[PDB]
Amino acid sequence: HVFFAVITLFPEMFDAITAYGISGRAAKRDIVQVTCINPRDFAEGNYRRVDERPFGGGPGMVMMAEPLAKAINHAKQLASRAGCVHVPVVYMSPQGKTLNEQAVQQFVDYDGLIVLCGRYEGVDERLIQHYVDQEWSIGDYVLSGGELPAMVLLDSIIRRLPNVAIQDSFVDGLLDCPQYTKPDQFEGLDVPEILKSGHHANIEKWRFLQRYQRTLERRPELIEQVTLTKQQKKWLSDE
Amino acid sequence: HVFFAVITLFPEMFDAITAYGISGRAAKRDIVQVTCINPRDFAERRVDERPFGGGPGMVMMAEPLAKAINHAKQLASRAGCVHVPVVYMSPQGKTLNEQAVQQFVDYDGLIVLCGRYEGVDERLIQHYVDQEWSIGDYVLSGGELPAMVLLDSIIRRLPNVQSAIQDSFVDGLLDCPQYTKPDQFEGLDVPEILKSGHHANIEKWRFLQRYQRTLERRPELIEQVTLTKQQKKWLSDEQ
Ligand SMILES: Nc1ncnc2c1ncn2[C@@H]1O[C@H](CSCC[C@H](N)C(=O)O)[C@@H](O)[C@H]1O
Ligand SMILES: Nc1ncnc2c1ncn2[C@@H]1O[C@H](CSCC[C@H](N)C(=O)O)[C@@H](O)[C@H]1O
Repeated sequence: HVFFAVITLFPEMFDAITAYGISGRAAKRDIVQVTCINPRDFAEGNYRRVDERPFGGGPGMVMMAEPLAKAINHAKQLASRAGCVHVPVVYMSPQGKTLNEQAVQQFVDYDGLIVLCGRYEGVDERLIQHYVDQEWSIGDYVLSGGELPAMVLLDSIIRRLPNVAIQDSFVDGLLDCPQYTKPDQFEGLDVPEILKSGHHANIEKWRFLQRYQRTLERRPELIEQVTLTKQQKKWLSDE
Repeated sequence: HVFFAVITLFPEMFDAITAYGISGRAAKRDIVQVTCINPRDFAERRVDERPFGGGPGMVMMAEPLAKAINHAKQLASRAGCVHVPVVYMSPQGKTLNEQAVQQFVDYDGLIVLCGRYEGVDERLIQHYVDQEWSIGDYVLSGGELPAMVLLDSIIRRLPNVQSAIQDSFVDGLLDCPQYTKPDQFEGLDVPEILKSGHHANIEKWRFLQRYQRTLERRPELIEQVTLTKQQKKWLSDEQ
């Protein structure tokens, strides 16, 4: 029962992944658990402020360390009571390591994650220094909040958990091949005949050549780092 | 009034960005409009089918998406949009980044196609899709989260949505650490430059932090940065 806790000002945003699709069916079947913790539930004052003006001047607001520390402690206690051995705290940040398939595969082995979602101009650095084990970025772009990155990370993990993908792009270092389904003819374009109903073996051959050629056309640096089985090497030299 | 149309089996997911945060305030203020089109409203009610050649999973059918995309196109024309590309979210697309995001701001609006399951029929892409974009080298269970990532990244750079000049990747460097109250957190002080500094030495410190952080974490990005003479002077004043 993989345990996910997200520290977020907008818990309702996570309904996008707990209430729909394959990730929703996983939450509803209790294969995973998603608990949302709002730092405003650990803030002081009638307004429950979690943000304040940055030292050194500058626009915007910075999330205060003290409510987030309390929210992370609560999340740590929730995970311990859930039977988890250890759950690392991940901060979503453009300054973290870049999520890719290799990272996803490692995350699948974890008992669970606590994911910290920032807002405003970001989170006080001392909070990161003391409470965060890992920083991950979903890409070289800036979003208005860490909730969507958290959801991207969570979704990428949930779909590889047992009882929730062998042909995934990047799983073998190559891109997936073009897919075709009914109708037989679409706006003058037909399915390649090899795929239509030939035997099991020759369809598999075509799929590899398509993965390699597509990977070659779009992402040639991945061809540099790919390792081929002997059956695949045979197919290439034939062309 | 930028126009967004998303083709998605799960329109409710997009509440995550239209109802919360800065992107939500933009939708409520009518600075942007997001319209969801469900391919199930255009089927004869199946929208996915088994792939030719066998293989696991389902492939989204071209004909409902063609009808949905055309409806999206007429929706966009009736909104007055001149230039609206059809974008398909796919890990086989070009990788989104901040430079790409800036280019999207130039469009009158977007039609974004969200695939599910094993993906979208290849021929539908060939005939109806102008651009393919990936948010990263990992596989998600659907294109809705990537669509939202793209939309959020665009929305936060639109006029009337101050504090975006200091973003990561804006100048090719990562952002510097942020601090706010209290003066001391669990033994850690705010750097004194930020506490009691002034315009020149704070600006110097922030730049040296951006540079050093980029060098430690993303050393390839230093290759692609061009420095003002004042920044070049600041660096040499250290080394
Ligand atoms: N590409 C991305 N990957 C992961 N988290 C991201 C992200 N873009 C924004 N976020 C998170 O969204 C929140 C608000 S944006 C703050 C951005 C920060 N000044 C910077 O450029 O480093 C932060 O917690 C930030 O880490
Ligand atoms: N990194 C990413 N960027 C953009 N769209 C993505 C994505 N990961 C998944 N999607 C979209 O999510 C949907 C279901 S995932 C299908 C993935 C496909 N087998 C492949 O390996 O290429 C598809 O429409 C896909 O384009």
